[PDB]
Amino acid sequence: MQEHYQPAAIEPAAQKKWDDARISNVSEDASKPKYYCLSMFPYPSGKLHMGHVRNYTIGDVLSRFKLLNGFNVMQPMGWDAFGMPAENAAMKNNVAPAAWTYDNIEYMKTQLKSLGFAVDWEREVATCKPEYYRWEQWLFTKLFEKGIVYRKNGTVNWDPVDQTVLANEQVIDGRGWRSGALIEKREIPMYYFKITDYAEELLNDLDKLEHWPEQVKTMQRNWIGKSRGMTVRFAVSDDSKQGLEGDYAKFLQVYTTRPDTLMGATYVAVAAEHPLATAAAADKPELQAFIAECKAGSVAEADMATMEKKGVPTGRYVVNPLNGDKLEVWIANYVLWGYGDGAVMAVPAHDERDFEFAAKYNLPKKQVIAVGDNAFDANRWQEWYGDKENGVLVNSGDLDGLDFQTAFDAVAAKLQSQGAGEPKTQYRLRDWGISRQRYWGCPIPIVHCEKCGNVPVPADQLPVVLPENVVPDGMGSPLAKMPEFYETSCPCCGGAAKRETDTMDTFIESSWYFFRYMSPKFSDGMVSAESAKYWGAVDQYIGGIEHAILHLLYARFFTKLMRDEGLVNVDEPFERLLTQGMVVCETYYINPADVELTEKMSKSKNNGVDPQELINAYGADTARLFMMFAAPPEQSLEWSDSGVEGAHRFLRRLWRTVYEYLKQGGAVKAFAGNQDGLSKELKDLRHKLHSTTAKVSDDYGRRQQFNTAIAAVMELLNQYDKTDTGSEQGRAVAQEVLEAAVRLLWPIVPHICETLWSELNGAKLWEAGWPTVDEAALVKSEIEVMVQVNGKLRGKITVAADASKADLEAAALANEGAVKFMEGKPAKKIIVVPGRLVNIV
Ligand SMILES: Nc1ncnc2c1ncn2[C@@H]1O[C@H](COP(=O)(O)OP(=O)(O)OP(=O)(O)O)[C@@H](O)[C@H]1O
Ligand SMILES: Nc1ncnc2c1ncn2[C@@H]1O[C@H](COP(=O)(O)OP(=O)(O)OP(=O)(O)O)[C@@H](O)[C@H]1O
Ligand SMILES: [Mg+2]
Ligand SMILES: [Zn+2]
Repeated sequence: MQEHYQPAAIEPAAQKKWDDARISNVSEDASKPKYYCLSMFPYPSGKLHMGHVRNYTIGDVLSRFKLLNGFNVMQPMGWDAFGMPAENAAMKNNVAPAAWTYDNIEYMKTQLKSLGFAVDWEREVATCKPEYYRWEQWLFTKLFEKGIVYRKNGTVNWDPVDQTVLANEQVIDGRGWRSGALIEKREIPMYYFKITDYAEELLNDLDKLEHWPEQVKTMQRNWIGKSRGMTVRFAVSDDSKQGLEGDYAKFLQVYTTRPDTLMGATYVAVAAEHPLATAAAADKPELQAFIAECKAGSVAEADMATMEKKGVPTGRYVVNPLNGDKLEVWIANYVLWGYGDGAVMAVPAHDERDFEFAAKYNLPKKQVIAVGDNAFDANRWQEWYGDKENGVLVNSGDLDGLDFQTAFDAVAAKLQSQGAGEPKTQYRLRDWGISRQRYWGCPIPIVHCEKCGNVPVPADQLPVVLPENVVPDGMGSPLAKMPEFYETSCPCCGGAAKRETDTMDTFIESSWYFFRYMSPKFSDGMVSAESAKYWGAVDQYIGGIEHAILHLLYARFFTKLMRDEGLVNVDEPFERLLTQGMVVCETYYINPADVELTEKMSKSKNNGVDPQELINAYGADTARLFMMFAAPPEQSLEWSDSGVEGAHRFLRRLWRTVYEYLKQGGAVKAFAGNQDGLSKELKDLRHKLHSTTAKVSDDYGRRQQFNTAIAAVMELLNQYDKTDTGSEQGRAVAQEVLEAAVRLLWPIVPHICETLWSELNGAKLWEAGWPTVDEAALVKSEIEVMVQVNGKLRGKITVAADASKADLEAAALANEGAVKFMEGKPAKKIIVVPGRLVNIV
C-alpha cells in the first residue's frame, strides 16, 4: 500500500472498477427489493456548479447507503434540454440550440462521471430528443380526444417592436425588456390542460403523503386554493335596471366564503368589466375613466395585494335577500372578472379588506358577529373581527347565537328556500396553459385544416419532429416562417393544411421524466407496463423548495393522467422529498476563481464556483466531503476554502490511519463474537464502534443528516487513536473498527473508502454490506452495591449499570440481610448513592 493519499490517481481507478462491475447498471430484478432515488435532472446550461454538486452528492449518499443494505437502487441521470437559455445562447453566438445543448451535455456528463456518482448511465435521457418528447406528444393527442386538453382563446403580452410574445417576467412597467415599447394585450387561441377537473384529487391525495414536509403540502393546498362558500343572488332594484339584459337585469350574483355575515353586508362591489359597471357608466364619464384605469393595470396577485383599493359608486342598487336592505353597487379595482361571478358583497365589520375600503369611503360597518367578551369599535380593526372559529352571530334575527358552520348551513337552507342562493365550491386553481410562442420546445401535435378544424396527429405519424438546423433571432418563432415545416396534409381529409407552430411549456418534460427513467428505450409507450409495475413510484426525491409548487403539482397531475390511461398504477410520483439549502459565496467588486485576495451561487451574478477546479485541485472526495460536512442538507452552505482544506486533511488522516495500521502487522480477521475477556479499553472501543454504527445508520436512513454522521465517525477515530491496539486481540478490534469506518463513510467518499477497503479485506465491499450493530458490545458491566439497614451493612446486591435509583431501592429491599435486619418495620427514608450503597432507614 502506498503511503500518501493521491486522489488524482485512485479516483479514476475506483470509478472504472465500479463501471466494470456494473453495480449501478440495474434491471427489473425481482430477486432484490427496489429503491428509486431521484435527483432533479439539470438544465444543460454548460457547466456544473456547486449547487449541482451538493444536490447530486446528497442523492448519491442515500443511493449508496441503500445499495450497501442490499437494495436494487436506481439512480438515473438526464438533461432538461428544452427552454429559453439555449434560445438565448443561440442568438448570441449564432449556433443552433441543439448543437449548443449537446456540447453542454457531453461536457457536463464527463464532469458528473468524475465525481463518482453511482448513476445508471444506461438510463440517460435527453428531453430534446424525438425518442423522448414523442410520448408527451402522444399523451397530448390522447387527452385532446377526451377533452382534457382543449383549445381556447387566451390573453398574451405582445411586443409591437420586437414582434414577439413576451412572458410577464420580461414585461416591466407595461413595456418590453429589450424594446421598452407599450405592451399590448392580445387574445389568441392556445391549448390548456383541464387541471381544474383534478383539483379535488390533487388536494385530497396530499393526505396520502405521510412523509412529505408539512410546509410543502401547505404550499400545494394554498396554490390550489379550494374554498367552500355560498352563491348569493341580490335582486336588482326597480330603479337600477336601465340597459341591463339577461339575468343581469334581475339579480346580481356574488360568491362569498362568509355567508354567516350576510346580515352584515352594507354594500356590494363589481368588477370593471361587469355588465352593471358597463350599464351604469354609459352616461357617467367619471366611471368610464375608472373602468379604463382598472383594465390598464396588473392582475398580478403580487401587485394586487400591494395596490391601493379604490372604488366609485354607481347609483344602482340591489336588495339583500335575507334582511331586505337596498345596497348600492360600487365599481372596485380589487374585484377580478373571471374569478367567480366578477362581483362580491362587502362586510366591513368582519373582513379587513372591506374595513379599509369602507373606512376610506365612510361606508357603513354593521357588526353581525361577537366573540364573547371583546368590544366592537367601528373605528378600529382588531384581529378577532374576522375570527371564524370562536365567533357567534348577533343582529341576525333567526341566526342569533350560532357558530360559523351552523350559520353556514342555516343560511344555505334559507337561500335555497327562496331560490336566492346555494352552496358552491370554488378553487383559485386555473387551467394549465401549454402553448408557447417559441422554437426550442416540443412541437404541439395538432394540424389545422380549414375543413376539418384542429386535427390531432395520428399515433403512427408521431413524433412531429422539431427541425434542429435553426438559429433563432428573437423576432418571432422561426417555425412560423418555415413553410417546409408547417405546410402538410390533413390526416383526416388529405387536403392542404398547416401544422401548429407553437411549442409546449417546458414544464411538460419534467412532469413525467421520472417514469421514462423506468424504460427509456421503450418504443411502444411512455413507459413499459413491466418496468412501471416493478419500480412503482419514486422512493426519494432531492431538489429545491423553489419547485415545491408548479413542478410538483404538474408532476402529480401527470401521474394521475398517466394512471387513468393505464400506464402506471400509483397515485403519487414522489414518496419523500428532500430540499437542500442553497450554496452561497462571497462576491467581489465575475467568478471568485478569477480573483485574488455573500449570496446564492447562480448564473445571474456568475457567483458559481466551478467544481472542476476543485476536483483538479483536491479531488472528488474532498468536494463531496466538504459539501456533506459544512451544514445539514436543508441548511444553507457557505463556500469556504478553509472548509475544503479541513476535508482534504481528514481524508489524509483516514488514509494515514489505515496505512499505519497495516504497516504494523498487516491485515487480520476482524474481531467478532463474544467479547468477554477483552480488556476494558478494547471493550470501550467496541462500544464506541457499534454506537457509531447505530448513529450513522440512523442519520442516513431516518434523519438524512449527513454532517452529524461524519462527526460520529470522527469521534470513533479519536477514541481509536487513544487506544492501545498492539496486542493480538487489539489488532483484531482495530481491524473491526477500520472495516466499519470505511464502510460507514463509503456513501460520502466512496473513492478513498473503496481503495482503503481492498487493502483491509479481500471481499467485495458491496457484498460485505452495511455494517451491523453488535448489541452485546453496547451492554456495559454490572456493579455491586452495598445494602445498609439504618447504616449497618446488611448485604450486597449486583446492579445493572443502567439501573435507576428505583431499581436500587427495589433491589436493596429484596436483600435477605435487609429484610432480616428491618424487623418487619418500614423505612421513613431510603437514601440512595448510585454505584456505592443504598441505606434504608
Ligand atoms: N372575483 C373576485 N375578486 C375579488 N374578491 C373576490 C372575488 N370572488 C370572491 N372574492 C372574495 O374573496 C373572498 C374569499 O375567497 P377565496 O377564494 O380567496 O377564499 P379564502 O381566502 O380561502 O377564504 P377566507 O377569507 O374565508 O379565508 C370571498 O368571500 C369574496 O368576498
Ligand atoms: N445554489 C444552489 N445550491 C444548492 N442546490 C442548488 C443550487 N442551485 C440549484 N440547485 C439545485 O440544483 C438542481 C437543479 O436545478 P437547475 O439547474 O434546474 O436550476 P433551478 O433550481 O431550476 O434554478 P432557477 O430557480 O433559478 O430556475 C435543483 O434541485 C436545485 O434545487
Ligand atoms: Mg401509506
Ligand atoms: Zn381536413
